[PDB]
Parts: sequence; C-alpha cells; structure tokens
Amino acid sequence: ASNFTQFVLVDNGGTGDVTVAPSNFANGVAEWISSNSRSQAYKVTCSVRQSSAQNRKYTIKVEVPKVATQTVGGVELPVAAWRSYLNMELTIPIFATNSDCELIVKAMQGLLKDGNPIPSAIAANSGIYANFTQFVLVDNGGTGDVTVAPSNFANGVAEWISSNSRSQAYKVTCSVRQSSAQNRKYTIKVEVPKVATQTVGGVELPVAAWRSYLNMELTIPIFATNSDCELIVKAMQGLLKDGNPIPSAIAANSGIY
Amino acid sequence: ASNFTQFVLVDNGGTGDVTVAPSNFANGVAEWISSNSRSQAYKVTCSVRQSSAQNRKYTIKVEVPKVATQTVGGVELPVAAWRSYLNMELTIPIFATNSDCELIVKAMQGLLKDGNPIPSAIAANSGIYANFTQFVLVDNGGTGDVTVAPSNFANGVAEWISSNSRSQAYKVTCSVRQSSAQNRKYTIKVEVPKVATQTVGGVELPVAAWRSYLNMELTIPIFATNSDCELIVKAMQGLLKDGNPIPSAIAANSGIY
Amino acid sequence: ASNFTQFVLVDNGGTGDVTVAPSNFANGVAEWISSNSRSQAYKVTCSVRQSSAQNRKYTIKVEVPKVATQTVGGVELPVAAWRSYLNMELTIPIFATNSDCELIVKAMQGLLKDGNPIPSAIAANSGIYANFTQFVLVDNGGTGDVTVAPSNFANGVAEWISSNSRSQAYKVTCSVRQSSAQNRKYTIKVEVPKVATQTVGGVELPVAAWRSYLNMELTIPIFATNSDCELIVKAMQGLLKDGNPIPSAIAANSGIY
Repeated sequence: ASNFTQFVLVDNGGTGDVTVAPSNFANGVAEWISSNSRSQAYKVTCSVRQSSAQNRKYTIKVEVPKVATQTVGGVELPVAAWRSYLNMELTIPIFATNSDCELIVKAMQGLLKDGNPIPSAIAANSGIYANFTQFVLVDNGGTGDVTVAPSNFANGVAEWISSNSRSQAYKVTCSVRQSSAQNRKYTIKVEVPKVATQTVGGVELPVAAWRSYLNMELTIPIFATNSDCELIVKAMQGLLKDGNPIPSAIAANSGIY
Repeated sequence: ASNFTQFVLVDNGGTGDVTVAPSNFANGVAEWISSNSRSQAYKVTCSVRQSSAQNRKYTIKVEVPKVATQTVGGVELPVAAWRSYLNMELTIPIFATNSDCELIVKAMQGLLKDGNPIPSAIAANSGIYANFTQFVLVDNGGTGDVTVAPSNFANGVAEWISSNSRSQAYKVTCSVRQSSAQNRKYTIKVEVPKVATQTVGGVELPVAAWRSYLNMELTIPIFATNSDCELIVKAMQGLLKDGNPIPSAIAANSGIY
Repeated sequence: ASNFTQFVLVDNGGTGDVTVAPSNFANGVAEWISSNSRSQAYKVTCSVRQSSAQNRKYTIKVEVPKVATQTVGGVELPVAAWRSYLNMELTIPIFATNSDCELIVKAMQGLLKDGNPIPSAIAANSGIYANFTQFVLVDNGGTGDVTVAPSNFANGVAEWISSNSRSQAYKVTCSVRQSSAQNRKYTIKVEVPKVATQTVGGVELPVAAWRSYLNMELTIPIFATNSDCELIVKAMQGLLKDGNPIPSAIAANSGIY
C-alpha cells in the first residue's frame, strides 16, 4: 500500500543523492522526480498492465540524463545531451501467494548487485557492457537457490534457461546493435518464471499463473563513457531494490498509488 | 604475464621437437616459430578480440605443414605440400574470477588428452576422424566434474549440451564435408559455457559474463594419412596444454606480449 | 642538391641495410624503391590532395617485403612472399592553423612506435595487450593526458575512446580477418582530434575541427612463419617514428628533404 515514499535512486553515498519524490504519471503509470527542472532530472516510470489472459505485465522505465550544460544556446539551460533509456515490461502472476513475487523481486535485485555480473559490466561501458550474464535469480539464502548456466550462441543472440528443462526454468535473453547513426540498444529480455508455495519441492506446491516477459530496451548513446555508465547501472538496480516502491509493488502483486 | 616462453608444440619425446620461439605477429595476434625457414615451419597464432558486448573472443590458429621435399622444382626448397589449418575463435568471460578461465582451460586440454576421444580420432585419420566426441570438459578432479552425453542427429550436424538444460550446459557442435576438389573441413564449434565462483552449488555463485563461441574450421587435405594426422592432433592439444602460453593467457583472462 | 633521395629506414643490428632510393610519381603518387632487386624492395608512397574546400587529405602507403626465395621451376627467384600496406590518410582543414599538424604527426606515428598498446598488438599476442583497457599513447611535457579507454567492436571492428568528451576523444580501431586461403589481412585506423571550440549559435561546443585516419592494412600469409611479423611491425611503425625521411614529411616542409 501507498509505497510512494521518497527513495534514493542512485545510492552514491549521501552526496548528490538522486532522491526522487513519488506520486505521479498519467493514464496508468508511475513516477519519481528528482530535485531539478523538467530537462535534467531523472525519470522513473512503472505501470501495471494485464498483458494477456493469465499473465499481467509491468512496464517500467528509467531515464539517466547526463547532467551537463546544454550545447545549444550557451545559456544555463539544464538538460541532457543524451539519455540512457531503460525499458522493462515485466510480466507476472497474480493469484499466487505473496511469497511468489518475493522470488521475482529478488530476481531483480540479484540481477544487479554490488560486485556482481551486469552491474559491473554495463558499468565500465566497454570491456564488459551490453548483455548476457549469470546470477542466482532468486537469492533465497543457503537453500532453494536457482543455479543457471549457458549453452547456445546462434547469431549472437543468447538464451539461458536454468537447472531444469528448456521449457520450465528461469530463462533470459538479450542483444545489442547500432540501431542508427548515434545510439545503441540492450534488448535484455528477462522472462522470469515463478516457483513458489513450496519448501523444497514438498508436494504442497499448487502454484499458479505462468511466467513473466521482462522484455528490455536499454538505449545507450555512443557519447557515454565509464563514469556515466556506472550511474546507468545504479539506476537499474536502485530501481528494483528491496524496500523501494518499484519492487515492493511487484512484491505484493500490486501497483502503488 | 609475458607467457611468451619457448614451449614445445608437439610432445614427440625429445627427438625432432617442434619447439617454438614465442613473441610475434601483427595487428592483434600471436606467434610461435620453429627452427626452420619461412615455408616448412609451424605456425601458432592466438589473438584476443572483444567479440560483442559482454563476450570477448580468442582467435587461435595452428598450422601443421608436411615436412616433405617440394614437388615443384626438384631443388631443396623446404615447404609444405599441404597444410592442416586449425582455426578456433574461442569467446570467453572477463570480469569473472581467475578460476573461471581455469575451468575453460581444462575444457581445452581435456578436449585433447592422451588416450581420449578427439585425440585418438583425428589421429588415425580414417576409421575415426572429423567430429563429434565426448569428454568431461572440465577436469576438476573427483568432484564437480561435468558429464555430457548426446541425442540429436539432424542432417548429420550434431549438437551436444551437458547434464543441464538445452540452454544452460556445455554445448559443442561440428561438421565435415568435401568443400572442393582437394580439401575437407572440421567445423568443430565448441561453445564453452562458464560456471565458476562456486564450491558445489553453494550459493556463493555470483558468476558473470555469458559463454564462449569456439567456432573451429580445421581444413585437412586428402593427401594426409595416419601418421601425419597424429601430428595434427598433437598440434591441437600441444596448443591448449597447461603451462603453455596459449591456454595460460586464456587462463588469466589475458593475452601474452 | 636533390631532395626525395636514397634514405634510411628500418634496421637491426649490423647486417642488412634498407636504403630506399626514388622511382616514380606518375599522376601524383610518390614512390620509393630500395636496392638492386625490386622483388625485395621497400615500396612507399606519398601524395598531396585537397579533398574539398575546407580540408587537405593525403595518402602514404608502405609495402614491406621479405627476403625469401620462391623456387618454382628449379630456379631460386628472390621474391617477397608478402608485402605490407601502411596507408595513412590524413585530413587537415584550412582553418586548422600551422600548429595542429605538428601535434597530429606525433599522434599518428606517435601512436604506433615499437610496442605501444596499439602497435604492441602488431608485435605480439595481446593485440590489445591488456584485456583491452584504458591505456597511454600521445603525450608532451606535463599538461594534458590521452588515456584511451574501450568502447565498441560491433561486427568485428575494435574501437577506443578517451576521456569525458567524445568530440575530443582519440578513436582507434583493430580487426582480424583472413582475406583468402594464403593470407591474413588487418585494419587499424586512427582518428586524432583537436581540443578546439566550435562556437555556433552562441554556445562553446568542445569539438574537433578535424580527425586523423592512420589506417594500416597488413597482409600476412600462412606460409610466412612466426618470424616475419616481428620484423614487419618494426617496419611499418618502424617506418614513421618522429622524423624519418617518410614521416618527417608528416612533420615538416621536407617531403624527403
């Protein structure tokens, strides 16, 4: 309920906090503003939309403006010269118990943790970026964890499904390419499956609702570098961080308000 | 660091050692020469090239010239009548711990060991050659080993993924065919996955960077026989042998210099 | 009194010299040849040409041979088994004063000397040398540095960018590619910018007024052993250091004065 609390997007350390005021957006989505004007601040969207018939989506965008003086006037107009668009339509179950979403929430914070894969990849912007990595999607805590390795490499578009079948494990996809004369994209689809209401496979399973389709389109301009890209990552993880309104909504099978 | 040490390519036994002096090649690659002229010696390349966005490659070639008097002059011109081209663009992770590459290094020496599959196959040149075999890719030592059997046989182009999912195990491919009036090829792709920073699946996994695409194109001329082909194999294994500069580079996520 | 004459270039210890005498210029294309035998001579070019109305392009190719012996038909024919192709196209605008070119030359030749992170690739395994990271290059006295970090490789084309601003960054490329069945070609371009200020529209936009284009294509056959490339690199970079008869033209009035 009303998880609209002013949470810090980028946990830099206290200085220059990208603190974002909640409560906003029109026709079905969410928002979280930072302390500046309508051209240099950070955008943080999050909408709930019943994708199909048994699987509801979660469109969640997050902008990462480059805080630099505009080069089109020579005045003090605060605006970004380029932005790091972060899209992610995370599908999800609904009639399953509350602990099912916790499994998917950790499946988002664990995807971006301090000293982990993607977070330290897209952060250097080059000797590592774009996408395909590994991480225990569900960080349960010593027992019940989900391991997930890789295999195929067709046309440079990978697809990884966990320690189960090619039709019953935590799958994730992606791809990068120079779409035009200036930008690039990170189509990191993270189809997060659900496996809750269970101890360790103790029959009391009766789970419900099938999958999620976390399709992502992270456009990163060629004007970025190492430093500005670590900020892009901190925007992705500071998005789905425990206790924050973005993942907490996705935790109770609920929006925000 | 500077793994450029004179290592013996073919471990024949001391006589006629194909010892190769290191330190060479232009515009991004490596070399290791043998004691002769520029037409009968053995070539041993190895380049590092960031294939995509999160997966860096390892183009590694190795020539196997037939030490026979040239049949185009009747003089003492030392040159090969035919060569056994060995190509292998081995992709790989980078921001993962040093022990991740050890897993992939053994995944190359174990692929060619004394009294094993491929090494005793391509060696007889006929009742066994070309490709598709098995071997514990990662030779850990009694615990944590990776078993990997087979299944499909579509159009004669096999694909084998290990004891996991069709999207999360050690996969490898290949194929052979008479490309022209005189040569043949061994398109032995060995897509080596990574699974490090872990005991035996003890949660402390947090691994990173996805897969490798060790595409291979081993062209073997129809003028070869049993004896000259064992030398071709010893060139493949003496390439990725522990302690040698080729796999040692691939062991520390590094080149040579 | 005659300029463009027999000069000195690539050398090692005391045995064979490489005096490059003059030869042709037909239709605006300089050319230098060495000793008695042309089939073993060191070809080099140079031509002035204004590309449009605000620029001045150039073309300085270089073919480095090999003192081998092709015996075909019972005759020992002294011919090169391969040749280099160091072709540096450089565009210099009219607006760019006579104080930019001096620092451009030491940035093109002063980019690949005898092991720099870019040309060490042209002399050893790590054709990146460093798992491809932030390296050093062109410098002068103690004021501004040029740390060249990584950036892109899409479709097999390495690329390095420097500091904060891309419009003032030092781009550089590198890609492995086997041209046919008996050769190995490469491509290492280089764009050297200028820390100028284009004020158009009242804004001081930090952008380069021009960029260099040191593109060295090098073909190395499979027959050529791992002892030719070492002496090829010191012949391409070891051709234009910081005033050699060929690159002194790239730093002063002297074409070959």
